[PDB]
Amino acid sequence: LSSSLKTCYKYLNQTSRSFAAVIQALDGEMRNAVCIFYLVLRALDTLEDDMTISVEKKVPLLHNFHSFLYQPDWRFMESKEKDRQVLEDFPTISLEFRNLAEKYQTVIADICRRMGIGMAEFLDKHVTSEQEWDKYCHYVAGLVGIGLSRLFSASEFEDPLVGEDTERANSMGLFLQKTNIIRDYLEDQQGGREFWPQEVWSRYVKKLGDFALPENIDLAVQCLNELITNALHHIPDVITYLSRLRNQSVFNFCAIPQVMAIATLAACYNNQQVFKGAVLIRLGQAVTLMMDATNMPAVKAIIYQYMEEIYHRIPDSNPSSSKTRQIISTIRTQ
Amino acid sequence: LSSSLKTCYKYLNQTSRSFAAVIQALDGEMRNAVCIFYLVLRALDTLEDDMTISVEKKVPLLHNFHSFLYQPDWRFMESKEKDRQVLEDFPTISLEFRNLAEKYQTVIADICRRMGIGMAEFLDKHVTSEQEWDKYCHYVAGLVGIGLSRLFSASEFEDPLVGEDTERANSMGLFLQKTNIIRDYLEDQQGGREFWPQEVWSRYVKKLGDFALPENIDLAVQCLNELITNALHHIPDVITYLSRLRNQSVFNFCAIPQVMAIATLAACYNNQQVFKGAVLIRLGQAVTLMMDATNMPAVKAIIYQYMEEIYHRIPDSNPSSSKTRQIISTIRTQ
Amino acid sequence: LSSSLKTCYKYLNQTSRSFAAVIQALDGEMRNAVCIFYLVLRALDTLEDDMTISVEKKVPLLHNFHSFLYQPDWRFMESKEKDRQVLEDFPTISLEFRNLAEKYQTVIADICRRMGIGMAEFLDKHVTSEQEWDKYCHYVAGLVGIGLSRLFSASEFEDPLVGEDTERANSMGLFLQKTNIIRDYLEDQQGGREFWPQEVWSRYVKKLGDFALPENIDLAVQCLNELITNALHHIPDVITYLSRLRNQSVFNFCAIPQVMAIATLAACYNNQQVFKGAVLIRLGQAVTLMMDATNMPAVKAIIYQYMEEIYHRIPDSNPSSSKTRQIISTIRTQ
Amino acid sequence: LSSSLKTCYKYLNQTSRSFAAVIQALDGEMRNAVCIFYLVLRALDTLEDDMTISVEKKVPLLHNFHSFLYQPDWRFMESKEKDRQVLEDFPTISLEFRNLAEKYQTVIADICRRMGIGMAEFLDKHVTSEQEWDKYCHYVAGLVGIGLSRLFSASEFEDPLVGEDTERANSMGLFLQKTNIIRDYLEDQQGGREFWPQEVWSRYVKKLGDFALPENIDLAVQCLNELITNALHHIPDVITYLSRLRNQSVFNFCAIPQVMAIATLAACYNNQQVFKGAVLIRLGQAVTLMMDATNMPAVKAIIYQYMEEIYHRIPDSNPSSSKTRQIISTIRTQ
Amino acid sequence: LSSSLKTCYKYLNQTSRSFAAVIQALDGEMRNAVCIFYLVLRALDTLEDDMTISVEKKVPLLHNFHSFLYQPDWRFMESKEKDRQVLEDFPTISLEFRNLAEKYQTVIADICRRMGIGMAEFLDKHVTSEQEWDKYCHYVAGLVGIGLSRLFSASEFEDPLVGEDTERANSMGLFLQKTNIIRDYLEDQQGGREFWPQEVWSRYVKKLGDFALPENIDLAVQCLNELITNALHHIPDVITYLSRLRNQSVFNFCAIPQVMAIATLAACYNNQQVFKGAVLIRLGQAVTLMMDATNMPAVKAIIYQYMEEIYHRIPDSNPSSSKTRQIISTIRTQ
Amino acid sequence: LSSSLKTCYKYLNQTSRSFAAVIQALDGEMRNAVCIFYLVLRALDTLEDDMTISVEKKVPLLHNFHSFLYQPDWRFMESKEKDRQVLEDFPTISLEFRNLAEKYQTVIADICRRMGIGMAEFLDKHVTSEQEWDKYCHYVAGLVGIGLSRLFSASEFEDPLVGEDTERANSMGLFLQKTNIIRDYLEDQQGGREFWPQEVWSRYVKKLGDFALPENIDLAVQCLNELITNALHHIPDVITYLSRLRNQSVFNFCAIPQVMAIATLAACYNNQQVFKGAVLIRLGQAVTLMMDATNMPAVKAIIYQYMEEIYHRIPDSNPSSSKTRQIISTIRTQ
Ligand SMILES: CCCCCCCCCCCCCCC[n+]1ccn(CC(P(=O)([O-])O)P(=O)(O)O)c1
Repeated sequence: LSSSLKTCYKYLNQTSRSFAAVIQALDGEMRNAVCIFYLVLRALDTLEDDMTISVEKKVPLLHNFHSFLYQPDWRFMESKEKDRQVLEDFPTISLEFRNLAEKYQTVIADICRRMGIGMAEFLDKHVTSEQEWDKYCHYVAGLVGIGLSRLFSASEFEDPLVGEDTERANSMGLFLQKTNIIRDYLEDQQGGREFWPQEVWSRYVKKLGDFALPENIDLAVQCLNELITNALHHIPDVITYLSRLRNQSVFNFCAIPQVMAIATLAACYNNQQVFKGAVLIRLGQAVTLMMDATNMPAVKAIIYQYMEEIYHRIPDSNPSSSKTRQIISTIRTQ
Repeated sequence: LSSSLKTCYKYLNQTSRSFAAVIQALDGEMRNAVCIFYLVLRALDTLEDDMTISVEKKVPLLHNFHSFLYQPDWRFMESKEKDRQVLEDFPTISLEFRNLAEKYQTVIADICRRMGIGMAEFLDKHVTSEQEWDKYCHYVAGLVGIGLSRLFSASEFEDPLVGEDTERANSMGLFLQKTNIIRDYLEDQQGGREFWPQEVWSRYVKKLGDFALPENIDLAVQCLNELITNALHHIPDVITYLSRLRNQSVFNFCAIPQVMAIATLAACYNNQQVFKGAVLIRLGQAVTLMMDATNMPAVKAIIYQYMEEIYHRIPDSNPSSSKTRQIISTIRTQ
Repeated sequence: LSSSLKTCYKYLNQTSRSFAAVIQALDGEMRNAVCIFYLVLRALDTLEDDMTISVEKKVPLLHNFHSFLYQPDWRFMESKEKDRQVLEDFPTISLEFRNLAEKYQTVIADICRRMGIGMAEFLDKHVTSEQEWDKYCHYVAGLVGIGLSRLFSASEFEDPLVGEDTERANSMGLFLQKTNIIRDYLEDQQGGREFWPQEVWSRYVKKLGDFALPENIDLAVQCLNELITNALHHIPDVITYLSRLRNQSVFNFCAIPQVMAIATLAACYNNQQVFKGAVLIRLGQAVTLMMDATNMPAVKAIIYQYMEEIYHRIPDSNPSSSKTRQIISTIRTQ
Repeated sequence: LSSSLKTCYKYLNQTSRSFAAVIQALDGEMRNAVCIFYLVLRALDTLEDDMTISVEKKVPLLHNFHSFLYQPDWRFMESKEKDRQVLEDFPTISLEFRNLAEKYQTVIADICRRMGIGMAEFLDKHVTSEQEWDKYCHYVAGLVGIGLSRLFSASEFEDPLVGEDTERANSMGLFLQKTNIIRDYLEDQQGGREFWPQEVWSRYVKKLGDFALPENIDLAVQCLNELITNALHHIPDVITYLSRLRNQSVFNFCAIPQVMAIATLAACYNNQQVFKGAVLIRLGQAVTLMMDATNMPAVKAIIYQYMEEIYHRIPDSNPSSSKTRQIISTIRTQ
Repeated sequence: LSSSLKTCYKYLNQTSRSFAAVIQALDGEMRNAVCIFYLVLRALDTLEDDMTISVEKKVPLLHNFHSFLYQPDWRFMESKEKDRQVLEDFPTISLEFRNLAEKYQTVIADICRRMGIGMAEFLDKHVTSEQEWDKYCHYVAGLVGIGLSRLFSASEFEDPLVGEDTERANSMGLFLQKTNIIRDYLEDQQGGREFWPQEVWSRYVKKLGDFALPENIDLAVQCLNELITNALHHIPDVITYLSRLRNQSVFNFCAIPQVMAIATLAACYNNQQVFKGAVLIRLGQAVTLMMDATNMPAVKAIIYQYMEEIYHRIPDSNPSSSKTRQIISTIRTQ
Repeated sequence: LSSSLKTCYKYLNQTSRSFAAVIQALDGEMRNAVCIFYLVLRALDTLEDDMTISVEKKVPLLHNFHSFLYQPDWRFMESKEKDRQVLEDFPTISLEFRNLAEKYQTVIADICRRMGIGMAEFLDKHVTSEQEWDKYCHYVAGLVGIGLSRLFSASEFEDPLVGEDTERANSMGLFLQKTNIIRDYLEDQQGGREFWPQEVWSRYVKKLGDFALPENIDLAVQCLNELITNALHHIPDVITYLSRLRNQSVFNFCAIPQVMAIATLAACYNNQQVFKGAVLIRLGQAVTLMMDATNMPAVKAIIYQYMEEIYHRIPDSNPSSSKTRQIISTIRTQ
């Protein structure tokens, strides 16, 4: 019941409007491990996002972030971002980090190290090919899924096979990040950041920003549907990853965010609203409301319902119509 | 791998308004077995329903349908029903049927044979007695529950007792079938098919179509309550059946349809809209919304809530009022 | 089987709108045991409630109620309350009480005895201190939690610890009761009933009724918030209690009311609507929408989420602001 | 049940003294899949062994054997080997192969195609280098390990990783094959078959048959120990492979053979009786006789005790003594 | 620790040749329940066995044995059997029986009653048709299986489905009983007791005692193999019954005896020794003596192995050979 | 990987005839922790036993042994014992010890400290009372069980209760040490050492060494039986301890030696061989022959059968006859 740990859960709730609850619901040692992992990841992400920090100053910070975890007094006072508090009071967070069992520390520091290098690499450039999209998503989210999987296994609450399957753990992260990148197009435009793959949107317009102009709305939706179709390809891996889980607290923690991401894609599919503001992630059909997302068979059913939601709205004229039906067919059939 | 299996799942979603998701969520071997079972039954159902097929031409098709499963090139191209695609492209479906392990084919083929016999038997006669209504329901639904039960046991996902207790399995089908027949009175009136037992409505009117007349509305609702009261007698068997299930995916699959059926009966009870149009399923109490139908105790609770919802709505002036309380009381006291 | 037992379940459904279904869903012997316990408490409640019964007659009735359970012919025919049926036909209920395994009777009678004495003590007084608030809530709710817990442990469907930790079981009762009391301020005002602790509301207004006056709305809300903060202190115990349960039917029974209570407090916090009418229970958002209260990890998540709903609304000007943050912060870190 | 499948199990029992029982004990789908896989591999092996078949007829037979699985009428009547029954009645076996799920079919056919290629390649030569020894074992045993692993994963009874980690699957086969080869030195000599690596035995004598001549025993045993030391290098992979298994029926199936092999290498190590007759696989040690190979920890314990048994009888004078100690040191230290 | 209970365990060990250990290994309350259930059955059987008792005197005893359990001072002193101590000191046994939970007492008392009735029924008549052989075994062993099954369920260490499946529990018993009878032809000979079905042996010789004559050895062995073939038909039910079990202590208790029975039938098939004195229980193979009978897959492999020992030694010239192969084939393929 | 860690396991295998394999099969960090713990204990043991070390020089070594763990270059070169290279190359061991986590280091050092003190104490005296026999066993074995139990709990592979209940953990050690002391009477004697309690043997002979004399064989066996009977009293604690373990690798590690000790007692009971040569463990029985020692119920069964092996061999005239029967009865009854 330390004051520093108290402060960490206070920061967790300040920064994680929607993950805090499921994290705090994790069994035993996973609870603190994941909470701290989230805080350090949040601090690292804040550094990356801060555009008042020059690239030459930022690179060292991203590269060396993992080592600060072991520097009791290290902190950063120049952030202007909204979640700067975890940076300004990082010693409180790093202290609890050093309080975690060594097995968790090793995993957390390793992920931070690798993520730092990955974030620095993409600072100067924009994502070009879809292969580079996967790479960038791997760095900022896939590594998180891998790190979490190792924490689950290290804790013994999940089978060691969970932490060992880096491929599907990576896909878990890729699906959430691609979804968020899809949904946040407009929010990111006004932020001066570009995440949509250039080799994909350049086939529709000259400037990614063009998707924001009312006269390019049809071309925007086509590209939107193409990127969503791309993201849906990770669902098989997601289902496979979730099917392996055996601990209920872990299952809830992993399954819920994925289903919310799926609901989000279904809501954004062929939706002009994506380019005019926030998308109305609305209700589902009477089968989704007779079963929640806390057991695998139910999670599958919920996922399939969302898939038919997209399937039924696929325009024949859409350049990606066949591939969209294809991946959904694959998900349905398995 | 199989592009034909994908087509089958495509058909499953085109023909199943709400079962596709839970069927696709079934564990291992049961997934394909139930998908294909559903499809052949749909094709058979389509033949029965087609009124452009004279009775003389139709009987041999119903009788030999179970054998067509082994005729690679067999198909039917003269149907005008909306699900005619499963008949026209039946070879794709029967191919996947022949790919199922033989122990599943045996079960499916047997139900198809027995169902053909029964459907043919009822082509030239309406349903008269209540015992005849059970007879018909057994033929088109009861056997499906028995078939599914034998598949569950043969797959070893459920206890051998599940497939052996043909009575409880039959009841699962009877409950759903009667519920739909009750609900679709009006829709069947325009289609020109009568399912409500003659011995029951013949005491309220001279022509089953009379309930359509807004002047006999009160007489209609009375008959409605009597049949609903009839259906409620299957519930104790449904509870017994569901309480023996141990596989979560099977449980979700079996429970949800039963719960949806019960909600429907509650919505239709002493409801006049049944004869004027679409009956809107009304939400449940605060407790039911707190739980989904995925664990036995929760399913019991949801079922009891729907019972009490019908109970405090029983008019003393209803000729069945006494019988309704009786069965509902028997359901409550176990 | 017996007509008296069904009569009991008929009464349960008439007098127990909120617990009937979950009680009937309980495993084995707990079913009848809790059904009867609820019926006898219902009768006791009805007597205490009935204002046409003189204090002279009521005191002896409350003190000796537990003994009526042993007198085969005892009944009361002078109640003017809606649920009087349980008093007039008490013989039927007492008969079933005597048919319960002796161990269950020991618990029900002991609770009725102590509850009667507690209710009699509060006939000629309102609630003064917060200490008297706990005392009162223990008499009408805490003891119920303790009795139920002892029944669970007696049935062996739960471990002995459940029935042994009376403090935690008591806390389950206090949380629900304080929540209802906070919620029903206005209704209880239009009923001449006072439950808000005078030692608390007197620090805001001269009379409790004043809170119903528009010019006092601000003081009323401050008081509302202080009491709510008081209620939140029982949450650690609620969590400890629920986390020890192992039976699904018992878990559904215990968890749902708690979640609904937390939701209520979340919706009532800093809400002026409490003093103008009945407050609309806000809906859970994001994670809470994808999970039901049927497994412990999910319930924790639901609870933590509603806690943040309150935390996000705490205005710095509120006099209890710091205390509200503190207890919540404690709930999060445990 | 089908008569052909019953016939397949009849052949399984005829051709597999040991494996038959553990194969029949495999859960669900793996039962028939492994039974059929074993039989076709038996038929292929029977053709590869038949020396009466002119290589002008043999190579195409081994190369195309995989294609015969799809030819209903194919069979081979010109064999005099003892298991010629599976060749003469191949249609019965291939029929059942075509009855297995497609996902198993592709695995079996693919392995048979590749094994066929490899067997034909080694028909005109003996093993030269140790690298050719691994290649040879890969073709006749390694591929079987890889095939079964793909069947285990496809059945979902084992993790996706079991099927993917082909290196480990390969090692399972290499270890059993090398073991049998080392142990069957004489039987091969009194048969005209040369399997021991040439580049290895040549450094000891001029002709492999020389190890049979009593005056070369000192060199024979020396060569024996080198080969054994070579095989021990697979044990680390065997432990890793076995450690991933989670299905008891599969574990029994996979573990038992490995333990018997390891025990064999223990009995043959530095034992000149290998060149005189048949070696007697004694019994476990004080501890090995207290545990069976049905759980991973026990299997590890058993493996270690055998390793230590070899470590003890290691001559300081033996040329491979240093290596033999190194490999064992690595195995016992993880 | 009760001294009467200690005495009961002293008797259990005295009256139990091979199963006292596994009974004492049973978890929790099953421990004493089964120990006492075995002692009372022991007494009940010792009564029927005693010939110094008249038929008209024995009948009432057997009929009321179940009632003696509730008569503290009841005891039989005129018996001169091997285990007469359980009769002379029955009060000690009944006392402990009366200390068992009522749920266990009901089961045990019920079985004794039904058993007593059945036993008396065969006091004057022999075993004629196999139909009657099953009726007999059902009374003296079959019912014991049902009893044990209900105790497992009542204790809750095993799923209620275990006690529910009376048919496979009955088979468990018939298999052991038929086995022992087959094995004890000689002992039952020097006792004047005939158990082999009349219709079966009479069809070989006119005097069932003939088989004790060297001149009818071949006539004998034939009848032997025929009866053994008869018993083998129970293996599918034994396998199915054992497969349902989930408790380890229950599994060891149920499986060990079944395996020993199978090993006995194996040793007795086509064996003259059966008519010359007790038979030896030969060795098995490594792929079993490397795994105890403590996990279902291992039990299956062990069973399948014994099935082969029978099959390999079936004489073409035996009148039942085809049927023997038939049932073994069915066991192998299922 | 670690050269020093490999050398460590090399010594573990040289100095541990019966623990190396089960130790190397321990999960996660228990593997190295236990390895090191066993190595340091072996070193401490090698010092106590070396008689080339004057008592005045031994006490300091024993008392400060625990401190040598933190002295990188401490070692011993004057030992003449066989396991002496664990002291000469002790820094290698101390190095790995310091590589372990603190929680593990804390435990080992604590036990090494407490053990050194105890050993030092019995350097001049011999065991007099049975009470001193326990104390002695406590210092050389009981503490080992406690240390190991605390290591299991710290690693968290087992619950806290394992390390807390020092009593049961102590018994585990006493049963093993007493069993070894009983078994090794002779070589201990031919080595000039005395461990049998004088208050027990002095009732039989004038000098413990007299049991080596042929003429005292009968008296030696009587004493042997009295000591064995004493050891048997720890069996209840052994079963309790084992029945609380939850990790398979931990269970195997703990159960195998105990079952080995029990078998040893059963073989030494009333056996003159104990005073002449070596006692060959006459294996278990045919019921426990189908059971290994890797699951609790089987372990119980194996233990109960060995108890009966002893029970049936108890001589009526043996002075401890009653005591032996008494404790065996207690074990049967629980
Ligand atoms: C086993 C499943 C694992 C899924 C892992 C998905 C990882 C997705 C990237 C997470 C990177 C760590 C957090 C970096 C800071 N960050 C940015 C956004 N967020 C999410 C927060 P938000 O943007 O909404 O303020 P919230 O939705 O949790 O409240 C957190």
